[PDB]
Amino acid sequence: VKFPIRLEGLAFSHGTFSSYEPELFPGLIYRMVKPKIVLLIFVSGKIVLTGAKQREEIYQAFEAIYPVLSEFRKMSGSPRNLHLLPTTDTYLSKVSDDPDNLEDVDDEELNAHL
DNA sequence: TTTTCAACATATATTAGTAATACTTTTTCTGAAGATAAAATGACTCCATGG
Repeated sequence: VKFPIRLEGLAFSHGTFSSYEPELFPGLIYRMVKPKIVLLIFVSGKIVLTGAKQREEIYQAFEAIYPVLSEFRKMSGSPRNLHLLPTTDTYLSKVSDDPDNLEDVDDEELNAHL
């Protein structure tokens, strides 16, 4: 997010959905059930997000929680559209789903990988 | 020489999927004086044979 984040009050507020342990690991652990993703948090605002099977769920959680990020700040802005890029199944379809299509997608380098 | 850097690296935590092994647990599951008595003491007697 390119701005600092105060975690000590973050979990102290959201620790129902969050956890913060100074000893083990520097940042904060966040638990979101809706959708179900764990959000790994730091001081600088660099946020690592996983525990998701779906690309859309990422921007879902990141989106919904970003107002919590703007909530806790010390002294971008516009989400634009919630979903911009094509869905996941589009890029899954960009590759042949048929189990028997291989030699067509064979890189020809695997012919050299023997 | 010493100090600051740096730097290298490596855990550290998440979320998975396995799969397999090893490893701890847990949960069965058994292998003070004067009555009261108990017994040893002893006499009594039934009852044995024999001259």
